Amino acid sequence: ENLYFQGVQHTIARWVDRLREEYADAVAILLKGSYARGDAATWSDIDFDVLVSTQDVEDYRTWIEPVGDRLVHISAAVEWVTGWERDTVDPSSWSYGLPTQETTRLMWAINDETRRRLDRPYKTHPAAEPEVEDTVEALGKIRNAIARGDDLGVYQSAQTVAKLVPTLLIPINPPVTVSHARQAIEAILAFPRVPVGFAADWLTCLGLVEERSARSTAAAAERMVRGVLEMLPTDPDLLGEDIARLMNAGLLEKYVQQ
Amino acid sequence: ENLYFQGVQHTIARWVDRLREEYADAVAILLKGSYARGDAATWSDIDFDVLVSTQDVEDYRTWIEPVGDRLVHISAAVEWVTGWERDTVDPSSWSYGLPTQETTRLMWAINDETRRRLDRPYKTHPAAEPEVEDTVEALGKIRNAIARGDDLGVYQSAQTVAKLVPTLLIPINPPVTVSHARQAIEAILAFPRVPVGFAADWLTCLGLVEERSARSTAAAAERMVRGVLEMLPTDPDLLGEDIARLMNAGLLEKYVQQ
Repeated sequence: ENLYFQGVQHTIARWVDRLREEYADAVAILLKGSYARGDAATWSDIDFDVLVSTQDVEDYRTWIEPVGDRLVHISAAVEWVTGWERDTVDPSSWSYGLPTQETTRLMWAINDETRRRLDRPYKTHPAAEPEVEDTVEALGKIRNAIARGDDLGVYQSAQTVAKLVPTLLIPINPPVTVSHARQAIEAILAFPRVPVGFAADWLTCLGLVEERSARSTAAAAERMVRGVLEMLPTDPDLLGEDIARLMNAGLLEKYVQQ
Repeated sequence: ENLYFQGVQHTIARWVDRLREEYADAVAILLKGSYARGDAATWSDIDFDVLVSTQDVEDYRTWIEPVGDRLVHISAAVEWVTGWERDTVDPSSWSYGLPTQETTRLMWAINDETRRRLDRPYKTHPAAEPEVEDTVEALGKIRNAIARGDDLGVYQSAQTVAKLVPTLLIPINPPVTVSHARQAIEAILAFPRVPVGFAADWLTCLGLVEERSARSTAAAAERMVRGVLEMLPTDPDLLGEDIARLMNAGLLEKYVQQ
């Protein structure tokens, strides 16, 4: 409803001043999340970052505030400005390893130098590093769980495989970044260079499907892992020295197939 | 098979001495995971922590080694001893937030003082803090996804709810005993103080089930979140000051129910 969303827009404007007046050490206030992206819906939160000059500060504030006859959830992450700026070097936790553009809309800054540095459309994060070993380890756990008839073990370790395989596909696919978790699913399903079965198998292993069995899930995991390992260049800086050597020696393949 | 597992036992002993030779700065070597617990199976890896006296070493080694007519996957996490000891203060990433007893079997140490300090049956890790706000946010995302007919969005955000709920239940349940990820599932399913429908609903939301729909998943998430929230004590030390105040004011309930 237009009145609700106009109301939220007004709440956002009011909150900028409220945050300034509460945090004397604030140097910048940025809108984040759904309302920063322009894709919010009824239950979306209003998210702010409040960057302060006070070192090693890290608090999380929550409000629940009336907008007409509704209540909206407001969150503010209060953080040392420098620590906030530095986390651009760390991969996001929510993108299945994909590099991200964490949407930022600067609402207020204390001075010209700060405002210039922080008036950007997003903060970037790099891709997570490939985890070949942990992928293979998880496939072994799936095999063990099948052998002992432990369906939950198969489902759980298949989720591990599904969380790690995108780290392996990222380097061999065209570059893609995402701004939120739901889009990470879209981007990964869209990868053009993937092993046989991938799109369907990835959802099966991640446990984002209507129906599956332990047998069908293990088979999906097998296809993904066997498939992706065949598609990687033997680059020791990308995959690890031991891993690249084991691949060239034919040992990784022999281990998987024995 | 007996012959294989006997061979693995001999391999483990041999490898500890190989690692001692390779890492002249080693002070302790510990066996981890399934072979340390004594519950290994065919595809289990031999996992070592190699603790060294050199600061800021952090390497991950992999070997694939013959044991009779099979190949076994061996791993070694090579880490500064002090860094490894210190991480007992950090929650585990693999336990859905539950405190852990990370199994360790000391296979060698450089002197008796190091043995006295490090020869323990496990290294503990504390529970992750309750995340009330993020749980509510995820439920909101489920609602938004239902509203737009995005089944994958429902399944994805229901996983978020499921990953966060055990953190809420920890403080109202007796302490749990968890040494590996599969046992974390067993412990959570066994929590005595839980809302109606919990064990089934938790598996449904995590995705670890044979059959579900967007409708049934959302209904499970609603039951679980509403159920857990009404069981939480409104303790600011536990949940955070704002969250406790909002719950006491009835605002969180009003928000969820509106």
